[PDB]
Amino acid sequence: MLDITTITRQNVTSVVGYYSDAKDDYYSKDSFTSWQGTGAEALGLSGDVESARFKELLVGEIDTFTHMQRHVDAKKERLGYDLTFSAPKGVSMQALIHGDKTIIEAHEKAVAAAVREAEKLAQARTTRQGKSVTQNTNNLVVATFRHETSRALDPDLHTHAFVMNMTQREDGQWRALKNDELMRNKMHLGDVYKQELALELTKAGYELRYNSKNNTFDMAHFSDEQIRAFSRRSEQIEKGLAAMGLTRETADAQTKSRVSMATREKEHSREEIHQEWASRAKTLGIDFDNREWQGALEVLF
DNA sequence: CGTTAGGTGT
Ligand SMILES: [Mn+2]
Repeated sequence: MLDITTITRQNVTSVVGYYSDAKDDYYSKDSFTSWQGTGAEALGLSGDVESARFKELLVGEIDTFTHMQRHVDAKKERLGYDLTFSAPKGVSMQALIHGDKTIIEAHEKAVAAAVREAEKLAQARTTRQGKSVTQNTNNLVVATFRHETSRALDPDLHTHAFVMNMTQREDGQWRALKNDELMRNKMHLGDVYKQELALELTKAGYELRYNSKNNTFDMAHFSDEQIRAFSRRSEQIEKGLAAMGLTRETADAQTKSRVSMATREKEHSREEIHQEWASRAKTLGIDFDNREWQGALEVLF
């Protein structure tokens, strides 16, 4: 389950929360950031993501000697690509309300696996014989940010895998990515994440259910209504489209994406949110004690 | 500065 958002100088204010949104989270200190990608290795980046270096690379400052010029209108300058890997809602509820670190490890492994596959799609433009050509570079600079809450204050385990708009070419020059291949492969990269996550959840003893219509899975001990109760943003987007005389099918991803920000809302202690999750789960009659190594293995092969 | 397009909705 992957979403791709292009971060430009116009909408860069959507990143203000990469660090603050994780404070007092359940598993943020065991941390919530990591440098990934062979490109990051080349730049000597590893471990936790420091805000100083992140902001430098965001604007194209690779070092004091090298600054990229990715504009011709700087307002439309592309700074990176937010690759958001979200876990299934039921998976989030079990990991965050009941509490199972094993699910956090699976999500991080599935994200790391998905980032590695994405690297095989990195492309850049050179010039040969006066003509412009395209080459495969096989390196990306990725800073991941793991969050536990949605904009509607629901449990939503997801990681922002921020891909800088830079790739090192064969000649050593750092240049802007040719994103075409990455955009076309959104669903494939989500499948890599889903496949790894499902395999790890199965090894942990969770019964999963499969939806062949949209090629997704989730926990099998949650009803379609119990999951809906913790999916307020999806409801807000459906109500938003309904106001436009549209449904999730009649609407295009172009408009549906804008309904997310337009419906998006802008102070509550994390202690309050967590307790609210438990009580609500108790109101719905949810029993989280369901890691018992049972089920018919619906998401096996 | 176009291009992707599970709804859980980044
Ligand atoms: Mn987030």
